Amino acid sequence: HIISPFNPRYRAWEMWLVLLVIYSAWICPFQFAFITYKKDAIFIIDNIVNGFFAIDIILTFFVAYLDSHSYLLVDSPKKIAIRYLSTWFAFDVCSTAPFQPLSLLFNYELGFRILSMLRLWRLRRVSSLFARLEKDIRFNYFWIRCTKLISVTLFAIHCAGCFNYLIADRYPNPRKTWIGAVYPNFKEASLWNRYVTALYWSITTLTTTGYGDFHAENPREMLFDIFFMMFNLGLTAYLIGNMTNLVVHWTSRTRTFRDSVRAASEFASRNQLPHDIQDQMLSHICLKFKTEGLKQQETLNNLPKAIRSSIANYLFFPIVHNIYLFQGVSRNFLFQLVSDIDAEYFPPKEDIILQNEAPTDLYILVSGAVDFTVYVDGHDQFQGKAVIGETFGEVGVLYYRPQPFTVRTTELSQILRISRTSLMSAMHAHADDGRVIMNNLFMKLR
Amino acid sequence: HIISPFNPRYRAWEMWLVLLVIYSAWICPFQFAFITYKKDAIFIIDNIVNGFFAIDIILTFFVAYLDSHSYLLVDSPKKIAIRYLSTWFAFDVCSTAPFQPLSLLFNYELGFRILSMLRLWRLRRVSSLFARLEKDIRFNYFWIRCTKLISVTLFAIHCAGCFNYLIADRYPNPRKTWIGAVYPNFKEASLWNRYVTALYWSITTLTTTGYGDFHAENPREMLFDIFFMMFNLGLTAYLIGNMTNLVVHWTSRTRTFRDSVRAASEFASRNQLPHDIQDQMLSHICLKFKTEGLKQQETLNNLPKAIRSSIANYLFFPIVHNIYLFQGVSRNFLFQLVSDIDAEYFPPKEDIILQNEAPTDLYILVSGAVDFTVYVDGHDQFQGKAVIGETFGEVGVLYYRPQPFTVRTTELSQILRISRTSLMSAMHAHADDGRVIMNNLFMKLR
Amino acid sequence: HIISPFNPRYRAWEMWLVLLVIYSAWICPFQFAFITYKKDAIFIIDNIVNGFFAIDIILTFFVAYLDSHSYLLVDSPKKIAIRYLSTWFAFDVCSTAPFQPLSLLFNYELGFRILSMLRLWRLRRVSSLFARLEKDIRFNYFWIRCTKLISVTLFAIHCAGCFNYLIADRYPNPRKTWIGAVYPNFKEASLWNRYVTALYWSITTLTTTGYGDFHAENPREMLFDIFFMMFNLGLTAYLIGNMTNLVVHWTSRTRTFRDSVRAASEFASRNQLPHDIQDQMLSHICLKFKTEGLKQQETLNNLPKAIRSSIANYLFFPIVHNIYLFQGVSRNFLFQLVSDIDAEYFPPKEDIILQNEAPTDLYILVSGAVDFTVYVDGHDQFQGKAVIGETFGEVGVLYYRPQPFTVRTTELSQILRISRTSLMSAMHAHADDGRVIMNNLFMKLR
Amino acid sequence: HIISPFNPRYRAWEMWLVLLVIYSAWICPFQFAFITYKKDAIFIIDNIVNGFFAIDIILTFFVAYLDSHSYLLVDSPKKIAIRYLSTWFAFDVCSTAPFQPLSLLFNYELGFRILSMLRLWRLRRVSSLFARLEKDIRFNYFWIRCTKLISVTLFAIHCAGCFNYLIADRYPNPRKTWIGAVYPNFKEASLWNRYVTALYWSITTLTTTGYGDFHAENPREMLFDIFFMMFNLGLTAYLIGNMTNLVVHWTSRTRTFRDSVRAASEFASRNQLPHDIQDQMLSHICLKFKTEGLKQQETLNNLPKAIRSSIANYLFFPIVHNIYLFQGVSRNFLFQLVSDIDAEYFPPKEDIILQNEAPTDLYILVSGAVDFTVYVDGHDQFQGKAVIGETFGEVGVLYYRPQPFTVRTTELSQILRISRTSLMSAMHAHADDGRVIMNNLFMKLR
Ligand SMILES: CCCCCCCCCCCCCC(=O)O[C@@H](COC(=O)CCCCCCCC)COP(=O)(O)O
Ligand SMILES: CCCCCCCCCCCCCC(=O)O[C@@H](COC(=O)CCCCCCCC)COP(=O)(O)O
Ligand SMILES: CCCCCCCCCCCCCC(=O)O[C@@H](COC(=O)CCCCCCCC)COP(=O)(O)O
Ligand SMILES: CCCCCCCCCCCCCC(=O)O[C@@H](COC(=O)CCCCCCCC)COP(=O)(O)O
Ligand SMILES: CC(C)CCC[C@@H](C)[C@H]1CC[C@H]2[C@@H]3CC[C@@H]4C[C@@H](O)CC[C@]4(C)[C@H]3CC[C@]12C
Ligand SMILES: CC(C)CCC[C@@H](C)[C@H]1CC[C@H]2[C@@H]3CC[C@@H]4C[C@@H](O)CC[C@]4(C)[C@H]3CC[C@]12C
Ligand SMILES: CC(C)CCC[C@@H](C)[C@H]1CC[C@H]2[C@@H]3CC[C@@H]4C[C@@H](O)CC[C@]4(C)[C@H]3CC[C@]12C
Ligand SMILES: CC(C)CCC[C@@H](C)[C@H]1CC[C@H]2[C@@H]3CC[C@@H]4C[C@@H](O)CC[C@]4(C)[C@H]3CC[C@]12C
Repeated sequence: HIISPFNPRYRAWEMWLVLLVIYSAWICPFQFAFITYKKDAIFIIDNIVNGFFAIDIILTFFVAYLDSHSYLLVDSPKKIAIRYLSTWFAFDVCSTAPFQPLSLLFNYELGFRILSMLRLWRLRRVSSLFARLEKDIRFNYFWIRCTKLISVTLFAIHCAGCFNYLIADRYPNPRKTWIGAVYPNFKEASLWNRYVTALYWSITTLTTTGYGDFHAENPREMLFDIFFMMFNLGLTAYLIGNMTNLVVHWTSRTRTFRDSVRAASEFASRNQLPHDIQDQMLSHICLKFKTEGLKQQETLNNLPKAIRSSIANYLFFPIVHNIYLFQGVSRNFLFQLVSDIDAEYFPPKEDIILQNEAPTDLYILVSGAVDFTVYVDGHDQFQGKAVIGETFGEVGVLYYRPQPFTVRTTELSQILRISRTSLMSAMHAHADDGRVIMNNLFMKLR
Repeated sequence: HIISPFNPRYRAWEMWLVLLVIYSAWICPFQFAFITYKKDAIFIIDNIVNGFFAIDIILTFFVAYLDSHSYLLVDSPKKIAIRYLSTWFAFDVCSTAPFQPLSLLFNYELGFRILSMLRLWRLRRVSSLFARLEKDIRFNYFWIRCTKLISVTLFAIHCAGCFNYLIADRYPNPRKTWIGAVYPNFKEASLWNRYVTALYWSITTLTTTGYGDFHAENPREMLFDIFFMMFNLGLTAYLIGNMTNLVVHWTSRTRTFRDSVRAASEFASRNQLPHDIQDQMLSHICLKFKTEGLKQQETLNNLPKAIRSSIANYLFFPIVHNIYLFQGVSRNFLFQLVSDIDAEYFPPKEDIILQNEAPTDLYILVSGAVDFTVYVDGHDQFQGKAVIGETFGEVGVLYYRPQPFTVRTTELSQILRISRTSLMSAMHAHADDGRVIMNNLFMKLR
Repeated sequence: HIISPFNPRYRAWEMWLVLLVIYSAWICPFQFAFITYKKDAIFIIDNIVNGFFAIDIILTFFVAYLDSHSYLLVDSPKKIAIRYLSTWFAFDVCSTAPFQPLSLLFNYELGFRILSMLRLWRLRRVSSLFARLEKDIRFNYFWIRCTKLISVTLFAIHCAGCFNYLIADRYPNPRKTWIGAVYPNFKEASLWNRYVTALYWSITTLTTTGYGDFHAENPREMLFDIFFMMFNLGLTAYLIGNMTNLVVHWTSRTRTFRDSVRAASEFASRNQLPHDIQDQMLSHICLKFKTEGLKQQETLNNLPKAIRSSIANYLFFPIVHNIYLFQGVSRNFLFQLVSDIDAEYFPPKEDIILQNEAPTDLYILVSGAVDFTVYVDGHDQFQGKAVIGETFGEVGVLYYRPQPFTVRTTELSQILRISRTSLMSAMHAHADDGRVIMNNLFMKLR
Repeated sequence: HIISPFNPRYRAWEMWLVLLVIYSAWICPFQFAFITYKKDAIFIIDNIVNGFFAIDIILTFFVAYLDSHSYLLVDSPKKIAIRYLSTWFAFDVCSTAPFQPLSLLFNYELGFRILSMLRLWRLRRVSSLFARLEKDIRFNYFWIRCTKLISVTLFAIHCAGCFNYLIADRYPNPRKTWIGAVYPNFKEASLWNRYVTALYWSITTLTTTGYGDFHAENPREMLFDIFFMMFNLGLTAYLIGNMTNLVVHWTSRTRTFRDSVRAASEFASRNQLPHDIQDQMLSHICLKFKTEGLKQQETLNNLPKAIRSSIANYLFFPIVHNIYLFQGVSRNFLFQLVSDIDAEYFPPKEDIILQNEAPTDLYILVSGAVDFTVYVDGHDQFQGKAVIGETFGEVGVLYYRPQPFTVRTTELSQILRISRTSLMSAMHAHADDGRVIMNNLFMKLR
């Protein structure tokens, strides 16, 4: 018996009202200044529009809302009328109520047009849409906000141009007005010439060009220009502020990358490192930026540490499920195993593990070739290998001994890292470490 | 015997002085240029205003202040005169002292008007108010500062317009001035036409429109325009800077939210997660933003860790006071218990606790339904439940064993979390853990 | 059989195309408005340019690209045509296709010039270059982006000026146009005068000056100015946003330094420290800023903790290799030793180690003199020394006893710091600590 | 034999050169356009200025500099000539060399004035001063940078005005120039009228007003305005960027404070806390902001942890030196004791320690009254006290028992905090804890 605020009916009703509001807001100054009122072909359409909003006044009592403290619903139509009658009812029933149609049919005009300028309270619904669409996900945020600013700027042009043409009509002596002193016969021309002339006056003093045509002579008009140029100063400052937000935010990523590269280059050229350490640092920052892992670190560390477990369970479980070491290790162990795996990504020709380094982490390959050569003991050649899926670092499992070989990449790779302390934290989950240790003993003895 | 600076008398005295300062600052250029001086109907009011400030000069010796290093008072009127006589006394006694009323009554004028332009030192009190109202809590900060800028801009318009009308009066050959070459008979017109014309000239070169009327011909006036247009360049840059602060600060929250959603969507569409993990991540960020917990985390972690204990004592003590487990647990234990409770809030249909997960935390419900179904062992159906107040996670109290069921939400909930390490930290507070363990044994055996 | 996208041939082919695109984009409005078409001396060059792009349409099928998910190559020409035929093929084959040369040779003009305005789709390659050069390392980032903005601004001036000269030619009554009412005989003048006049009109309404010459009289031209002044408002806001990024980013370092100095001075002058502690704090921040160690800390702590080991191995191994203590300590121990050394840098006259201070760290000198004097026990003189390479702090190795002397610098120095906990972490690497302890015993006994 | 770069002689020599450079840069356009050259009264002064710079060319070989990698000196005049002859020698010896005085005395002019426009290379010294004064401590940073921008803007006005007056002189037909069509007789007027007119033209198109006087008619002049208005667009954007930095940086502190208060108020009014917890949170943030402890925390935690020990040794040693507990505790213990003391500051009426709270820290008063009342057991009244210097929290030294009383402030205080873990860390420093424990036993037994 109560209409939910997420039906397909009510949302299409709102968007039909939004098109109707845009119609009313475009007509109202153009009706206020140029055209007369006694003819009725637009009077019909205005009365129909007032009928639609009078229907909406009734129908907003049947609609549920979303409360702030308790969520997802408010029903039982008490407190709905308390919400609607306190916040938005008074100005809506002032705006919806016809006054010109009663003045026309009762006895009878300028004081009745000002009562028709209250139709602009209907323009809150456009603000409610541009509040919804920023916060909705499935839209470009830097498109909606510039659309909002273009809407406000175009409406300021329109309303100011029509009000100045009004104050040019109502004044005796057509000469010494802004349009009279240039065109001496202007009331006999069409609507398109007068409307384009008013619009052209208004935009040359909004966008602060100000050629020198169409300046003011009438002192009341000379008074209107003071308030309009104050308003244009304020709005132009606001517009430059929004475009500064769009430019600062659109290019933050590339600027932060170039900061990191400048800092690495100053640190390198200060201490005079030869070539190799420079190329390692700069290529490693280039491949941190091509796979943008900084936002990955932040947004993974903002997750509630169970959804990241389901992420790693999707990504790395069939890779860890088939290794040299793990054979029969009881997948209910693997669910608690997988969730601490921290992926990584590595440049080519970066010496990963050097000879006689004290061990720190397991390096399961997921892709990419690896080339191992003797370091210090062997001047050149020798042997060293590992292929997709084939782990290494299995010396420092429990042997606690340094790595035999050198580890230099050939083509780029993706290397998982279950480190030493993570392994020793996995040690207390016993009765399945026996299978791992049997795989170690039968692995190395063969 | 010494007036405190927080009485209701002295604050109303200051605000009466602020209205008097605004009066003096509006009159002084308008008196300096347009009107004469020999008539006395405003001379009376100016002498009365000088009387009020001469009273304030005496009365500021009886008032205490707030020192910088030691707080809350300085009394004993030594060092009050040392403060007042060193900082603000000289220019105040130069501004308050009448010079035109002595020139009028002594013997007698342009050199005496410049001595009346020193009345603008009285305008420090408006700066002191706009320093107080930013730092006071009970006002909108983005309203006060724009009011300050509108005040400075309007006063610049006013003073520049009146000074240019002065330099147009004092020059012989009324033609070849800015107002003379357009209106040849301008000294015979009223005050309102000349004042609106001067104001209209001034605003078309402050807001950089510059139509082309009212340009300068007199070379001294052509010299005045150089300094005024330098000043307008500086002030327009300052105004755009302040509106850039208001726009960058007004929309930081929505922009940060949309950053987080873009980063989550790039991380999802890079690694090709199917649907479910995308919808979990995006709905969890949407419900971190509807209940803005990031500012909560920051401002709770900036608190001195006793007021947050009183906060949690108000919020969660009658909820934890009535549980399945806790029955008679001696509320002086509960005061030390409650202060480490970390609240949270959760989306619907997010799988909270999965089957055979190694346990991490207690999950006391505070609201919201919970639905538990068999995971892996059971393909569908089965049973699992918990209602408002009914805790779960009571397996991993001391049993150290994985959870039996799956835990999927149905409608959204608020779930407290006293985690495993927090429980084991609460273990050393003994002689009341016996009641908890008896409640465990009689709880599970039934 | 497939051309790689990193050959020297294909890159020079692209840059030749970029010069050809700049040629076409400069000619096309200037051809559209001023000159005729029936003559053929430029028609030849345009057909040759269309030939070059028709060659490029074929040749872009033989070129490999870089995929997003898997890197470094895509070969095997399937999916290359799927990439090229879906993204960029349609508008390229619309732009490359000649239509004016077919209109000239088939039967025959304004509707055929608009088909020649589709040559501006060729201007995507300039956007691809200005996307590459920001992300490439070996270029100044704040030079490329301002070059991009100057390019867009100059092209807007050019195209708007030529389009307004077109709409001034095509209108009957040469008077009441923008160039007709000032120059009554303008079609008989040269190209340079008309082109400079159109360019001069366009820039006085792009850069919002607007003198007052050359305003519009024709109502269709009065309509064109509305769209052009809207566009200029948008572009001027965008340009101010980019220069705000350049100014905020160019002076962040000096502003952060001056923040730190202001905060230290307020903390000093609040609590009334006499002189010495002020000069120590301020000179220490000055020598943190002359050797900018903050970016060093950040970019070293962002490194993957093996490249920083190779850095410290290059920088400090021949310094630690020759000390009082270390003599025969088996350089495979030294590789694991060096990587935890944290360098530092110190002001002169800063008291480094005071008398009877509980010990914290080893202080190996690398440069700079050190002067030690008796503290408290000795009023003045006494003795204390250490020279380049000569360590101190060797009391608190295992003696766990306070330092004997005071340590005040004379000229500035660079002092390594292997602290107490780092030494005790190095203790478990035994069978070579015996040599260190023998060097201690024979060191102190002599 | 080598002049140090920090003598009082050489710095005064540099500042005399800076005044001479400002003289040359102001004269050179004004000499280039207005005045003739054959008279000699300024020719003398120009030759003298060239003599001063020819002396400086020699004298810059005797001066030491500061190297980048090794600091504080470079002597031994090899590599000084390598620095000076590579970087700055060529353009200095081109600028210093006279060419007009040789043209005047050799045989003989426009091509020789362009050789005199190379005197503007001498203007690097003003850039070196405005690089030094930002980085020097004893100057306001937001004053120097705005002075730099005003200098560049005024010089742009000056040079552009004089160059346009040149291009107005050199053209035949004095009518159809910018100054000719308004003043038909302008070459017969003085210097002040022509100079003010050129300056007034230049500033109305720098500050984008553009009245409508003084527009261009000569096509070469119409070409000059294009480059000058491009330059003014660029410079106006740069100026707005710098004022945006000054406004964003000048009001960051108050804006951050108001952020914290808004976040605390939203967190309070969301969860509906009654009054007391709101007033505690808001008054505690107000007294974190009146004594700005956030910058204190940052800049103390950036210190090298020995200077902060000397700070706490100056601030708190004679306060801790005289307590209830500590009597004879051997001040060489006190030097290691003091350095971990963390000061704090507290609002009035904030309940500091509640009844039956598990203890956390010692609370030595340094000022401010304290009032203790019974909590829960006692409804009202009771007793509780502590005065300046009199510690409390001495229950939980080793008794590990909750506090007896409640602790509510009356007037604001400053309370040191040596916490529980800091005390237990001080426990291993024995052979003087016996005196503390004797003071405990004789303290409580009395
Ligand atoms: C041709 C006819 C077209 C008709 C269709 C157009 C009708 C759309 C109408 C939408 C209206 C809602 C837009 C809104 O809500 O107003 C923004 C605020 O506007 C300002 O800047 C006002 C600064 C004033 C300048 C100071 C005055 C100086 C004294 C919110 O911006 P926010 O900060 O994002 O919330
Ligand atoms: C019609 C009559 C109305 C009379 C009533 C109005 C009188 C009110 C008067 C209030 C005055 C106090 C306002 C203040 O203190 O001046 C702000 C600073 O102003 C600037 O921008 C000055 C930039 C100059 C531009 C460079 C010059 C270029 C060479 C502080 O701003 P802050 O940074 O927030 O401290
Ligand atoms: C004399 C002849 C010279 C011819 C040579 C010049 C041709 C070069 C041509 C390069 C073009 C690529 C440059 C680009 O891509 O367009 C930037 C975007 O431009 C804007 O600002 C457009 C704002 C519109 C204002 C709103 C309109 C208001 C309704 C990207 O900027 P981004 O943000 O960095 O990506
Ligand atoms: C009346 C006679 C007075 C004579 C005395 C004055 C002589 C002083 C002369 C000082 C000069 C050094 C100042 C400097 O170095 O130039 C700043 C940079 O200037 C710009 O903005 C240039 C933007 C160009 C706009 C693009 C052009 C668009 C195509 C550095 O600013 P920075 O970023 O802080 O380094
Ligand atoms: C002189 C002339 C330029 C005046 C134009 C000013 C407009 C910018 C004014 C006229 C009516 C105003 C609207 C009417 C009230 C609206 C409801 C409010 O919840 C949001 C702002 C809201 C949408 C206003 C925005 C600003 C408007 C559109
Ligand atoms: C050419 C014309 C536009 C000059 C107007 C400049 C004004 C903006 C000047 C005139 C007098 C100045 C005021 C007088 C001194 C005031 C005391 C000081 O503690 C705060 C600034 C303070 C309030 C000044 C602000 C700027 C004012 C109001
Ligand atoms: C009224 C007149 C000023 C219009 C000029 C507008 C120009 C600024 C428009 C005209 C053609 C447009 C270009 C054509 C399409 C181009 C491909 C796109 O991938 C990047 C933008 C891209 C390069 C456009 C940038 C903006 C241009 C250059
Ligand atoms: C059209 C007219 C407005 C041209 C004026 C442009 C000035 C802004 C140019 C003219 C000469 C230029 C100066 C000459 C070279 C100087 C050395 C360099 O290390 C710093 C910039 C440096 C100081 C330049 C700054 C910009 C100046 C002062």
